[PDB]
Amino acid sequence: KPVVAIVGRPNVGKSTIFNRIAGERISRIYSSAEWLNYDFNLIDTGGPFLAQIRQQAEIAMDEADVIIFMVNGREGVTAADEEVAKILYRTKKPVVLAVNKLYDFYSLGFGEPYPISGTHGLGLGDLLDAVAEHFKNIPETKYNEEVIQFCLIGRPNVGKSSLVNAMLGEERVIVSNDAVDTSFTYNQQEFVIVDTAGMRKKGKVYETTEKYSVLRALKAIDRSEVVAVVLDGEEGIIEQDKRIAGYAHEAGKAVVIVVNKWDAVDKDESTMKEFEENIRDHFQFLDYAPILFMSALTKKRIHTLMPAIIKASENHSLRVQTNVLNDVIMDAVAMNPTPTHNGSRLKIYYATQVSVKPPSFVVFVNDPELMHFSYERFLENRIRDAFGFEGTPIKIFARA
Ligand SMILES: Nc1nc2c(ncn2[C@@H]2O[C@H](COP(=O)(O)OP(=O)(O)O)[C@@H](O)[C@H]2O)c(=O)[nH]1
Ligand SMILES: Nc1nc2c(ncn2[C@@H]2O[C@H](COP(=O)(O)OP(=O)(O)O)[C@@H](O)[C@H]2O)c(=O)[nH]1
Repeated sequence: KPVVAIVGRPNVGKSTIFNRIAGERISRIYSSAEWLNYDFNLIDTGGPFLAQIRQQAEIAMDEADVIIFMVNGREGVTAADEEVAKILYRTKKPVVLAVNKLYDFYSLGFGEPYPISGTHGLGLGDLLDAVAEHFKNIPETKYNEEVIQFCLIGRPNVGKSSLVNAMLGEERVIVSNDAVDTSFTYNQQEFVIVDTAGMRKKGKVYETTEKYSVLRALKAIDRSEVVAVVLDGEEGIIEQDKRIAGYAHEAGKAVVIVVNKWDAVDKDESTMKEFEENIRDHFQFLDYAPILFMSALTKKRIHTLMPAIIKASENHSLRVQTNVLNDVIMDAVAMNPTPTHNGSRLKIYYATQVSVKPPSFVVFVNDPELMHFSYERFLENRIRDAFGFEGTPIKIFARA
């Protein structure tokens, strides 16, 4: 059922690898070969120069679930490879880099390069393990790449339904027309609110436990790119809030924090700043998430919600330029000497982004053990200072 496509410039070994991993034609779509302990289909993306590559790459992006991006290890990273990379940056779908005929290979921006040969199949196992890892994550409900998917999570009666209705009643919104989701456009950009049916579960059904609701909310998070954590401004923070937000964070989702029912809070001039500080104290892992105060009832600041979801989604998807990234890391090291360890100092050689959603970075070092968590946080904050990344977690991995 999973679909795999091989993409790259001419003469990197695509046919050779394709013919090896493919079995019989289905009816172009081929099933995977007998010798493979993986079950999946292959799509042939046969079809100027840039125009022809783009044609192939876009077919893969539409029809496949995982893409193998193949380069030629004998010819190094060519300018034409860098061009294919740029096209492939346009997809959210998993891309695995295979370096055939066996760096700067990390410089392509897709993380670990998998060395292979089409002669005697060296490296194939590891490559196929890496592709197959993605299968479990393939979305059950698929939407066009352009659609931004988000969810609202929060305890019962916080105002999720009311926020959604307040949000959808805006002049900028056109509600459309899988019947669990709600589709709409906002400034003509397409959005999906994941599993609105679960919010409307009440009125048809009694809630006799929250355990299934919690688990259903986790599924909605898995399907979303942005998660709006809605808190009740009247009752304050509770443990269930921390737990579901922690899940979102660990799942690498973009997060926006929404304080609803602000109309009902007895305010002085510092009631908002105190609430904000109370949130930062209870959700110490969500420093990147903006906090929004609104009222679904009076509509106060309702108009700020969609722009915050857009911004978090943008930052979640943000791909940085490598040369700039390295300048930022060297500036960081310049201002703050690296940790030492009984005579051995951490040295940083090179940094690159390896994925998006969330933004993930690899730092090439001396030895990863000398990279302490506190220095890692420091690097993260310097990256945030230079590029923004408001609304999204980021990941930093040290490698030797
Ligand atoms: N040395 C070596 N040559 C290869 C390997 N894989 C493919 N080739 C050769 O490279 C050329 C391009 O192969 P092909 O599969 O047509 O690549 P495509 O143009 O990307 O489909 C052919 O002459 C192949 O015989 C490999 O692993 N090692
Ligand atoms: N005062 C006030 N009440 C609200 C607000 N939003 C929702 N409510 C009320 O809180 C209750 C629960 O709202 P609902 O949208 O069903 O919350 P849900 O369980 O998260 O969907 C309803 O009686 C709403 O009218 C708000 O901004 N201010």
